[PDB]
Amino acid sequence: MAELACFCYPHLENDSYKFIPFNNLAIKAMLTAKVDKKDMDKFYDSIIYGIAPPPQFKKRYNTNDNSRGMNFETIMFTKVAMLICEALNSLKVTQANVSNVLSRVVSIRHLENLVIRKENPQDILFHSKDLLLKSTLIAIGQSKEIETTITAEGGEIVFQNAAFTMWKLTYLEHQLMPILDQNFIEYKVTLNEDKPISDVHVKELVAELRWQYNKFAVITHGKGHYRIVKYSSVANHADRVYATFKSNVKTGVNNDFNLLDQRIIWQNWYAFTSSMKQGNTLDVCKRLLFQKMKPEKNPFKGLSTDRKMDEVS
Amino acid sequence: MAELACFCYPHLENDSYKFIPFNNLAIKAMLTAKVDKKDMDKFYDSIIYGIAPPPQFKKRYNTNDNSRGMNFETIMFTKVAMLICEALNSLKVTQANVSNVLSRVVSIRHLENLVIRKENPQDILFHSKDLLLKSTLIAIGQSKEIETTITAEGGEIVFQNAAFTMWKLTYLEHQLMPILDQNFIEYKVTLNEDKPISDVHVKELVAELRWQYNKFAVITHGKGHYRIVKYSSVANHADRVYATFKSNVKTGVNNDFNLLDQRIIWQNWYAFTSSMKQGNTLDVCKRLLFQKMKPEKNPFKGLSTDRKMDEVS
Amino acid sequence: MAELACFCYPHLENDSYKFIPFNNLAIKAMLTAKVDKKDMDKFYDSIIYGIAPPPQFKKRYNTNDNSRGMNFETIMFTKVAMLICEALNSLKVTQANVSNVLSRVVSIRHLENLVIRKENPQDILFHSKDLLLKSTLIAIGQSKEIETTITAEGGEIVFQNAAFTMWKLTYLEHQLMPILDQNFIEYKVTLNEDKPISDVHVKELVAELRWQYNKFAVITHGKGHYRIVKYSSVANHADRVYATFKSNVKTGVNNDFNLLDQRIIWQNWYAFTSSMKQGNTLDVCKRLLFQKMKPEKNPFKGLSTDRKMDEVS
Amino acid sequence: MAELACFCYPHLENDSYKFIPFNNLAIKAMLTAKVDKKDMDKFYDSIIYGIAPPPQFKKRYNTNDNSRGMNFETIMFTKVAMLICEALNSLKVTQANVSNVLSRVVSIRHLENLVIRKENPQDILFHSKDLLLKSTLIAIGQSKEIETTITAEGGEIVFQNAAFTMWKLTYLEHQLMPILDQNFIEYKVTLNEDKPISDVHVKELVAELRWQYNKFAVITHGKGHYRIVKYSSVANHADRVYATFKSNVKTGVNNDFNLLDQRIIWQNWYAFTSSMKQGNTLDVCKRLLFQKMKPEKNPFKGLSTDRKMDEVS
Amino acid sequence: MAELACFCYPHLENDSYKFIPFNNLAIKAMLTAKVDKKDMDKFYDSIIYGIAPPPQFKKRYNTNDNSRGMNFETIMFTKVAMLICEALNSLKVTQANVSNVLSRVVSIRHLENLVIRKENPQDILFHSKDLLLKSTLIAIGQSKEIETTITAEGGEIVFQNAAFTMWKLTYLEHQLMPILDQNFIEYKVTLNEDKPISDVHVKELVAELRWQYNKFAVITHGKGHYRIVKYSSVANHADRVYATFKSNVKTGVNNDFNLLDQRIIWQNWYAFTSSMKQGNTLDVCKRLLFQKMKPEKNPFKGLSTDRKMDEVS
Amino acid sequence: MAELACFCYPHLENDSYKFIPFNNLAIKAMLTAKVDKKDMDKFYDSIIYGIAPPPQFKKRYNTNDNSRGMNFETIMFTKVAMLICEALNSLKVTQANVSNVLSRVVSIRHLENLVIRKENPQDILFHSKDLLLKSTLIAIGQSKEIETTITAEGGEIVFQNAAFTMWKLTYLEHQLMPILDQNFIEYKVTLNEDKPISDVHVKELVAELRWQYNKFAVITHGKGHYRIVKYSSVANHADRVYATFKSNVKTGVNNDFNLLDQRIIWQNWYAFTSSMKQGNTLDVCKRLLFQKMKPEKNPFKGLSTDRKMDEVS
Repeated sequence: MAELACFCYPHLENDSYKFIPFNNLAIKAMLTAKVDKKDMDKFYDSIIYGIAPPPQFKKRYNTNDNSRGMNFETIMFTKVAMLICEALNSLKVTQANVSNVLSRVVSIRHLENLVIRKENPQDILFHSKDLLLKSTLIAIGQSKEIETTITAEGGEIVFQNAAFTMWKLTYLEHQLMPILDQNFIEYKVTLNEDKPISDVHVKELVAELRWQYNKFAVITHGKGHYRIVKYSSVANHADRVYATFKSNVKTGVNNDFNLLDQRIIWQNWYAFTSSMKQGNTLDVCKRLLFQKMKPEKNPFKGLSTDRKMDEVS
Repeated sequence: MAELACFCYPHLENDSYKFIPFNNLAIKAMLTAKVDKKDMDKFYDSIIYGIAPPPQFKKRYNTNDNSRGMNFETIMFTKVAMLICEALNSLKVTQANVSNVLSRVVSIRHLENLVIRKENPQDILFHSKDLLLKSTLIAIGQSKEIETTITAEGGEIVFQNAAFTMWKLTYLEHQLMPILDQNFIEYKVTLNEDKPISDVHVKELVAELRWQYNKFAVITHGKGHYRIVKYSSVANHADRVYATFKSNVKTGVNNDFNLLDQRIIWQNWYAFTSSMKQGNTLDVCKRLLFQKMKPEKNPFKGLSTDRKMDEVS
Repeated sequence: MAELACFCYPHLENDSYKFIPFNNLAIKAMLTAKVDKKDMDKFYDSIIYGIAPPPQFKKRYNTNDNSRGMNFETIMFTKVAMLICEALNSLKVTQANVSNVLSRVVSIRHLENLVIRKENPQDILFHSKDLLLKSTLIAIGQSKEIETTITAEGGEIVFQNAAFTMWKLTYLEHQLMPILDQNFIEYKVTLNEDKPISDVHVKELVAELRWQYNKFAVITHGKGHYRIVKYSSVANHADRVYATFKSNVKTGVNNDFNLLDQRIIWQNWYAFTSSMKQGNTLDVCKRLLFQKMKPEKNPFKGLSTDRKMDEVS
Repeated sequence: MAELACFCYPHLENDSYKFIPFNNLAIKAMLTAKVDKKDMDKFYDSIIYGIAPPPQFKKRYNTNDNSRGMNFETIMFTKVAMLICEALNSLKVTQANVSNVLSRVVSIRHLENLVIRKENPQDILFHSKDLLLKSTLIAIGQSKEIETTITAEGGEIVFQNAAFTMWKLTYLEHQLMPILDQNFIEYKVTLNEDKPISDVHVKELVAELRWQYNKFAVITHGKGHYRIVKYSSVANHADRVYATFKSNVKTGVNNDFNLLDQRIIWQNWYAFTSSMKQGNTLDVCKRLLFQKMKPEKNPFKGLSTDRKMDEVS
Repeated sequence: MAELACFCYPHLENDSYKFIPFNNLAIKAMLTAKVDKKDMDKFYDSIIYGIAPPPQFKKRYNTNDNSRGMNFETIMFTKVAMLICEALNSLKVTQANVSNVLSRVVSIRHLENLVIRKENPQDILFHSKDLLLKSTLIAIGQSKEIETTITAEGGEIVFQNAAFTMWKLTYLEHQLMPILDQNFIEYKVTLNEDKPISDVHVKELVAELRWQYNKFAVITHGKGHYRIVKYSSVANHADRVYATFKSNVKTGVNNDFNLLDQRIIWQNWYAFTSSMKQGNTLDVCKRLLFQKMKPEKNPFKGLSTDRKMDEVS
Repeated sequence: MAELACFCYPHLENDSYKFIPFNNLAIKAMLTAKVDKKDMDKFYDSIIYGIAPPPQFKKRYNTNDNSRGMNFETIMFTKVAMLICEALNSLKVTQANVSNVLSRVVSIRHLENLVIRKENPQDILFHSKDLLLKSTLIAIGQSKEIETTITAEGGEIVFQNAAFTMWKLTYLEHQLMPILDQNFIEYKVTLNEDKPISDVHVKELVAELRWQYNKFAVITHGKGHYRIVKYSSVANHADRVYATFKSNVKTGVNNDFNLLDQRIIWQNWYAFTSSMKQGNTLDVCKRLLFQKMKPEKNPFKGLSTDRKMDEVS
């Protein structure tokens, strides 16, 4: 969850910027360097191991006194760095742009998962370079396309339907930047196709979530996919999503928010999400998250009893 | 889940029957003995290791070709055997009785759990011999008293209320006769007191079951406690409980069946249980288990939303 | 012991059906899919890992709740799948046929053993692709040829003669679909050549079986080889073989049954086998298995004493 | 299989010989001592660890260059030594006797097995000191009584009948003096009572040996028990038993030889044994072991088929 | 220490005999084959693993009941077999010869050691194919040349001089056919050149043997090298060497015996060796081994004191 | 090899000095204390763990920067300290004496060995408190008696005779203060009795040393026992022994030097030892150690050949 400039540096060679991966030992030398305030934002030169990241990004790397960062000495760091370089290098980047592109903060977990997909012979990304790139560009925030099943970050499939695919996010097992809270459990449901979805398929997906995931809120962060988070967490996803919309106060931050099927999404989340998409203060939105309601609680009232009955037999 | 005569043999000494534990090596010799059909029901004499169980009970002991029995060579076997002997010996048994008493088929798991309770200094049974005996006599089917929290078989407490105590049955981890199916999960809820229970406490217990155990049926086997079994199993608990009632065709089998709070017990189970307690064929009862219904589904309609809401905050 | 459609799917490419192996992850996604009754018999499309087997074949794959199936996540699964594909692909299959061919239920153990033979440099199948194919086609039930030593499924050789080869079936050690009963012991004797066999060689083979395998029945399942099963099992081999003959009630099921040398085969089995090959009910046949007899017990009366005498010296 | 003087030394104290165990370190010092030919037969005095065995018995103790002896540094050595001392000390021995008693060569294995019986709470010898002594005195050759089940050396019971008990000799697992040949397998059948034995019981025992031990000769060494040795060994048991009878050329060697039930014992062994008990040269006896015969091969002709038939069902 | 026909079989192909290595599995099948006395001397045909050695050579292969043979299932067996094949194949062998050549009994240890030399990049044999062959042909007894340092079997160098090289034979650590006696210790001294050796160099070598190997006899088996065996063994080397000379009773057994420097060789061994080389009975020779003498005990009387003195300083 | 005041401190209680063991933690606190030059020779007071040794003895305890000392945190330290206290406490010590007694430098190895003897039930010291004390007082230098077999420091017996006992000093394996040089090998020969020794016994002992220990010098340090040190070490034993005699320049240092049997002791050592015992400078003595000689080299000329001959047979 760091800046792209934490994995590579721009090198205007052969008439265009080609991004290059950092050596961890170079990062390690940087971490011990005495730097002037005037250069904290510049790429560092260890002499022995090549260029290192801007000293200001110190907090992004785990050290003897920092567990809030990433494990840049792992093999995964190199992999993810290369994964990023391969993507940014296909985007003939221009001078005035390199800066912004690299300051783009992205999800390292999302990147580690794609590396896990592409290195596996069974996964489609292993064979399609084109697919791997669309997927990476989406994750690097350098693409208009929305993430779907085919280009999903990955994880374990625990439910698949003609219209959806549910993945279990394996964050606890990550090498680069793992979730440290062992109580962590999160899933996401991606659309297999953006075309219309029958009520039949929605119903199936709503049933699986009601029976196998009763203790999980069904929300979304605006992109085109559902996020299955436990209720003890929604409040924070709220703060987070709102703060991102809040950053709309920056032209170019064109933020189309897609509040998915109102029959799938959790009632309160639909509320909170719409008040926000309308222009209300965090407090107005937030309150709707806690105000108990009643309606829209029976979109497909009866799904629960059915699955249960099927089990009985 | 074998006969009491599988752990000990009667010895009319010092003017009364005192029960004695078997040595596993004696059982082992028995298992290799060539016996006459006329003696399959008699206690066996190895010469080296004392008396062994009746050769007819061969199927009750695991061997190179039997995993349906118990692990009599474990330490737990001796413990459970002693636990039984200590109980039967406090019941000055008479001749005409020894036979019946020992043929009483009992739950070995229930017995292993009590051994686990009594050997632990923190558990009340460790200190009260009287309590340990009431508990054992209940489990040995030689007592009128109903099992309650204080005298429960044991397990892990995953919920306790002013009126109830929910235990997780640790059968997978048993030494003597473990459940072999790794998919096994079962809990039971015992009453802390037999006195009246407020709607407040029932409501709490119904809420915990609806949120933390949504995929479990809330039934009972007639005694005074609830059994939290997963729906994919109720059908068999049905066959089982009915066959036991079926054995009512044997005077002395006075079978008072207690179908606990209708607001707690699963709807269908209340149905199935009552048709049986009324005198209907298995088929009549059974059918009610699968016939979807509607009412009595809202005893405390709203519990679910509440817990969820509490989580959100 | 599953259908061929459990390891691969047909792909009519480059003007003919070429069979392709499944990825286990694709099988894994299938296992979580919600499918319509109308498609249970169709090949499944995970999106990430290619085509998966027909959802109806769910029971064929071990899962958290199934030990009756196979271990498709093992390396052996891929090997066996490839082994099958290599064979079916040499059989330019036509449309109307692909269906039937793939529904052919076969012995996975037989296939795992051939993989074990072909991967070993010392074994002839390692060097002869032609031999490996004859062997595989025999095992896949897509060949008229009978299995002989040269094309045997494999195992450990515990006796070899000018005319026969006895193998110990290593089923307990299999990776894909192992026999779970640790009491399992089975051997098979294959003919090194189909030409005539002298009384000298038969006698040797009958002696070895009488001395080293006294507790084993010498039977056959109709193909051209002997099966050394322990007597506590013949009854089931009976049910099995008969049910297969029973399936003769399906033209095309041309079932020539070869009841091998009457001096080698177990007396009762010769009986039971002939009554069946004559057209009698299971019960008529079956009874002959238990009816003690006398004659044909001295084909080479004296073999026993000889071996014993040789040992004494 | 060494002299009793290899485990203890006589100490005429408190007006009678009381035998004392050796310390292994004392034995170890002895093994390095330079001794005069005149003292090779005398008890050795290390100074640090007490009395050691007569230097002539050097070959009886394993060393860096001897695996033909015993492992006197094991705990079992002390145990067996004590076991012997406890027995010899109950036999108020007189001067002229100590010498002979200690020169008595005995079976160490037989002694290690009794230690294994007496140390086990389940075994009768653990509780009866009287029984343990009868057993030990029998094994030490200082008793007229014959060894029976109750006083058997021990082992694993693999068959028990109203009249017999079959034990598997665990020699490979011994600590003191183990059989080194991993191909070793031997059993012995002891009589539970010396009273008459019905044909019913003999028949059962003969059936078990014919089915479960077809590759074993049923012989005896003259005492009152059967020895189940594999045929590849009888020849040596022959040499051995004969050489012992040969030592009859020493008054006091009163050797009553009991050639057990002629229907149980192996035909040839009955022959060989009787020729010897008659006064013939080894060669005359020996020859009968290899001369194939016919009769007395059907004592209970039919036992074999029966067991087999029982298996089939 | 088996026949060459224990590692390979002749194959007259491409107009000349080319020797081929056995597969261990083929040897394993052979070991279970029932063969006619008429074929015990013929090459065996397993069907699955190629040709196997002549069944008469059964005793040469370790099995569950033979530790006197070799470990043919090891990797070393294949290596040694190849090592032999590479050598015999450079010797365009003729029909009438193949038989004799293969019946040549050779030292497996000697062969395993050469494999150890040739596989090591530091050793000269690794680089010179010519050298490796001279060495192998010497060891296979198909060469007139005498073994010297350059072509030595190998081992650890524990002393090297301008004229000699002393090796420690690592037999205990061998994979194919290790010495089983853990008390085993043997060395050999090879000549670096066959040219004359000054008294200076002989003296050095005699000093090293007197100080560092005082407990070892300095003998020779007739070839051109010394063997440092402990005195507790000379007696057997005597029997052995004599029996070999004894086999002189077979023209073609041209046995030139080289009894090396009389100042180096042990006095008695020089005696025993010369009586033999003269034509005396074993008994005449043998006696000289035990008859204490005096002279020739001071070839370089004083060597001992010198080394000692050098140590003191 | 430290001062006695390194293991205990004097406590004049109950009217006499009773010595008490140090706690290692107290020693550890001492090692960190800042002490005045005026108190380096005084007993230290940690407050938490009792009295500690005089800070001047710092070098005697191993630390992160000292491997020249002992391992006072081991269990052996406490044992040895107690062993010393038990001995000094039986010596009702007076004021003016405590000081000198405790400053007595002694061999820690010698003490660790006695602990090893007394803790072993097989060793005589385990049973005789009187013997253990004589032994300890000898080792503590607070006794006139000479060390003999019965009171030897201990080790492994590798040779015992009617007159002597040879021990292998196990210094490498010590816990408290081990010899760090892995090349270390030393033995000592103690007299079993101080009475006269026949030429027979001396001869045996001289033979064993000449054959089994040819590379060892046979010397002595003045006490009544031989020390078998390798020649590469005598030079230092020389420096050492002389420096001790040198300390004769201190009345009370009554140093009777016993230069044992001149036929046993090494020639040069007898020389060097006598020149010293005569009053010559180190240089005069020393030179005799290197001057090669001739006579007295044949005390029992012929021993060597004999042992060798015995081996040959």
